[PDB]
Amino acid sequence: QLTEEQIAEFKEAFSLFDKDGDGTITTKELGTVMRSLGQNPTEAELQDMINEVDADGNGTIDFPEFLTMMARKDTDSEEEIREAFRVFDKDGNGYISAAELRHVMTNLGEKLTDEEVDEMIREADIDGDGQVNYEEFVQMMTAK
Ligand SMILES: CC[C@]1(O)C[C@@H]2CN(CCc3c([nH]c4ccccc34)[C@@](C(=O)OC)(c3cc4c(cc3OC)N(C)[C@@H]3[C@]45CCN4CC=C[C@@](CC)(C[C@@]36OC(=O)N(CCCl)C6=O)[C@H]45)C2)C1
Ligand SMILES: [Ca+2]
Ligand SMILES: [Ca+2]
Ligand SMILES: [Ca+2]
Ligand SMILES: [Ca+2]
Repeated sequence: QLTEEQIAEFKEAFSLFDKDGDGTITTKELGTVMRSLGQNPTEAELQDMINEVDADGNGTIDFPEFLTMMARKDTDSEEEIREAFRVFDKDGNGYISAAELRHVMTNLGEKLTDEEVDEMIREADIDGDGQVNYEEFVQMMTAK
């Protein structure tokens, strides 16, 4: 079984995509999340993304399909991660600061405590400057 904290983290993640809270993720919803991350997918591209994990074949992503999508770098290519790094690196100085990380996560719909932002940074920060450079960001986004 999961812990409830695990389930909660999964629900939070899902909630970021399922904006209207009807329990499914549409191409519309997937598209607004991808765009928020600096991408510009086509309707057809979004539908393909959904198709890959659409096990019940209803055209949208439900919770369990979302979990499988989560567990599975075609998406998360270099283009996509550079675009995402840009979103996070708000002043364009080449480093994601704690302030920038927190801000952006909040913008995306995630609400992080100071401890969580701290930990996120610390677990990503290889060279110990308290900031996340591009290569660190890559590892952080493709972790697990
Ligand atoms: C390079 C472009 C990119 O879109 C960038 C992200 C990942 N991916 C694929 C999309 C994605 C994100 N979240 C998902 C959940 C399920 C399926 C796909 C996704 C995606 C997103 O947009 O969230 C809505 C994402 C995923 C992760 C993320 C941040 C993040 O952006 C907000 N982390 C800090 C990780 C993580 C990335 C690494 N990891 C693999 C396994 C689990 C988690 C998923 C919950 C754990 C993570 O760690 C963590 O503490 N949290 C919560 C605090 Cl934020 C996380 O979300 C994800 C967007 C590539
Ligand atoms: Ca929905
Ligand atoms: Ca489905
Ligand atoms: Ca910066
Ligand atoms: Ca660093």
